[PDB]
Formats: sequence, structure tokens, C-alpha cells
Amino acid sequence: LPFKVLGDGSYLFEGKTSLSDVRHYLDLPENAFGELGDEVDTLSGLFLEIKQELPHVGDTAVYEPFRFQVTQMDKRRIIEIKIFPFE
Repeated sequence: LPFKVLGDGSYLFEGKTSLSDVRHYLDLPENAFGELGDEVDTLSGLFLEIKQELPHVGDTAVYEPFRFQVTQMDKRRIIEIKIFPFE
């Protein structure tokens, strides 16, 4: 599985996970990531589409009701994103 379920209600996903697969694993409606999400294929792509800059570890992005944080990178790529708990 491309994700971890954390005890605090948050999730850790591989950055390359498709938005399709994020919606699948988190039981989200089709429009969860909206028009912006329709422009990209992956969770790290959504982060880049929101922030429009090269990423660093520790960066955050919001697409309500979601909040994302880059928790790990290799030398050039986002490899893990935290999705905070959401209502």
C-alpha cells in the first residue's frame, strides 16, 4: 500500500501516488481536489500545482479541507507527503 494510517488521524503517502489512488484509499469523492487537481496526476503534482515553486522538506500547502506537508525528499523529488486529519 502506498500509505500509512497514523494514530493521530493523519496519513503518509508516497509522493508519486496518483490522485485517483489517494481518492480510492481515503474514500474521497471525485471532486475532492477540484479543478486544480484535474490539471495533474499525482499527489506531489498537486503540491507543485498549489505552490508553484521547487519544493523543500517542511513545505506545506492547503486545498481545503486538506493540508499537505512534504515530509521526505530524495535529492530532487518529493517522496512522502503527510495529509493531515480532515473532516
